Amino acid sequence: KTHVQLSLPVLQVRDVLVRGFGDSVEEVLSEARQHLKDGTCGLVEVEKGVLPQLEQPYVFIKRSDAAPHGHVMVELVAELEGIQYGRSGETLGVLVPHVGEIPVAYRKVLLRK
Repeated sequence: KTHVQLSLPVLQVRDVLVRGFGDSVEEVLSEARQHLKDGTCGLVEVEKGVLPQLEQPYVFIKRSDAAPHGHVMVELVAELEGIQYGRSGETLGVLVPHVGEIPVAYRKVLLRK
């Protein structure tokens, strides 16, 4: 399928143990997509002071359209030293590996895959 319904655990930035997906734009997008498929991807909501506590390159989920079955349609955009790779809508959050951190909420998304 071109889209997959996912429910992403929303993590507090100070709980996150693995603060990024890797070392290049291509690697972080690759790893983000693998973790999304494997159910091992969390979401951190972006506010003042969050991104400097995480590792670049960043992988964002961004709203791709204006929401089937409660699931917002999203796509991935990476960022490294202020340059984004991809073009999309509003940020829903930054993706990180999930390694068993307790979430505060779930974010239902339809991921363009």
